[PDB]
Amino acid sequence: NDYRVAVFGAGGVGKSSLVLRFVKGTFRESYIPTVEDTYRQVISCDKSICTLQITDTTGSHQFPAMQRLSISKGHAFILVYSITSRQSLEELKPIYEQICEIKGSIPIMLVGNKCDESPSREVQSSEAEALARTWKCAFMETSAKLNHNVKELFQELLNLEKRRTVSL
Ligand SMILES: Nc1nc2c(ncn2[C@@H]2O[C@H](COP(=O)(O)OP(=O)(O)O)[C@@H](O)[C@H]2O)c(=O)[nH]1
Ligand SMILES: [Mg+2]
Repeated sequence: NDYRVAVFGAGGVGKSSLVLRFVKGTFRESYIPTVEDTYRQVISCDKSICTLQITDTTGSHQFPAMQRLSISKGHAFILVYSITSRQSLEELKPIYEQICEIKGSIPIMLVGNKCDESPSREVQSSEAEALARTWKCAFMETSAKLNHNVKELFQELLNLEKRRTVSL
């Protein structure tokens, strides 16, 4: 019916911004906290058309049940951190663990956002690449602000899907 992608990460890393750049083409400098939003986009699925549903989650820890349900229903996951915050990278570890616990063949992308702020970088790409290796997932850096690697993010994620032929 649909192909479901969920986006996780700490508050302020750019989850909403990556999703909005991809789906709507827009960017805002203002921070607007999210509870849980979803967006649909028409994509190709096998020799037919379906929707991609993207779930933009919260970085609040106050909704653990909601977060577990979002993991359960997702087909593919994007784990976002900010290259300017080592703490935001560390905060993805428990999320990765919950995906493994609940899912027990799953596209997963580790994404270092805000790569336009390389001068204030705290997480070197080499370190995030090492983590992605241990997690056996893909890695890339993005900038929602610059529209750097935003289309590529979703293209690469759907290309990792081998249980279904999904593309943009
Ligand atoms: N410099 C820069 N700022 C960004 C980027 N992506 C998001 N932001 C900003 O970071 C703040 C949090 O973005 P938001 O999308 O709401 O993050 P979320 O809390 O993870 O959903 C906002 O002020 C955005 O303008 C980016 O790629 N570069
Ligand atoms: Mg948000």
